[PDB]
Amino acid sequence: DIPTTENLYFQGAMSETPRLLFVHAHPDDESLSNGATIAHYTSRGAQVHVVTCTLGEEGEVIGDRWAQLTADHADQLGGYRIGELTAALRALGVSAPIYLGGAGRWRDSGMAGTDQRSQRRFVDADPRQTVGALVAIIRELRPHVVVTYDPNGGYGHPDHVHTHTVTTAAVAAAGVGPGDPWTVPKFYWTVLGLSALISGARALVPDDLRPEWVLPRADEIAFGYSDDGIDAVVEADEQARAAKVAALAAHATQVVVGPTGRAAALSNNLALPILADEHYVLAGGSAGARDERGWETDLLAGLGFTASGT
Ligand SMILES: CCCCCCCCO[C@@H]1O[C@H](CO)[C@@H](O)[C@H](O)[C@H]1O
Repeated sequence: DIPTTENLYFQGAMSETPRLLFVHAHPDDESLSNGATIAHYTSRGAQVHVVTCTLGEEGEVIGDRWAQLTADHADQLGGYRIGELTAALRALGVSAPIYLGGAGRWRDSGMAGTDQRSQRRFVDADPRQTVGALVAIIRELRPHVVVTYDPNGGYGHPDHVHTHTVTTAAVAAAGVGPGDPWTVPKFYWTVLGLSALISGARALVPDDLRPEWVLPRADEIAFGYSDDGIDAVVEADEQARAAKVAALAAHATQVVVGPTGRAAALSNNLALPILADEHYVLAGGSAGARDERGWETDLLAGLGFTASGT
């Protein structure tokens, strides 16, 4: 027996469910950057997909159990992180991971410095193949909204910068010419909202942090955006923030979530607040309604989606 269902959205006179696509470099980037936004939309019935460009084979590992999986040892961390990503996405309401070009196609490029005995690094990949692979995904899923890193790739990791480059080119090529062309309605860059981070970090209390963690300072955040530079914000509810916390917890080899779930830290022990609001810059398409801050409050703003019956 097929379970009874109801179409939740209409776009004009046709039932049409919003589709969003987030493109990230490594496993856990989706949770750290857009976890609350993804959970926000999936819980509202929107179809959300996450594309991860690499397995994150060059990552470090927290703890001793999986320490020998690192690249300088057994070099099997990428395969192990597939499970962490799968569990993280499930926590956010996303079905399964989507690896660009197939899982294992292009390797984590690393943060530069260490060995690099690899003939398949994402940053060194032929744009014809990477852009081609992403175009196929975009034409298949036909996303109303695509999200990726800004030109500086957030912190500046080589793979984040490259993800921006490939996604930008793919969005541009997707509608020119899983076969028919598709022009993406809205294209955003996920960015760090400086003012939100500041108040968020200051609001953290002793029990939210482990004794060895330290809150970041100015010279540790040179890629934040001012409220003037931000174009949109998704202010999710506590349910969505809780899903983000759960997603982060799933990336056990990369992140440590505080005892109260209000903060988390990476291997560098740099504690960051786990906030419900995530910020964006409109990179392509026309914006919907803006609030008093001059920000849209829904990535789907202006696309004409309405709840069925309204
Ligand atoms: C149990 C989950 C119920 C989800 C009901 C879907 C609510 C949809 O709500 C609609 O979403 C659109 C796009 O975000 C907005 O533009 C509309 O203003 C809003 O009413």
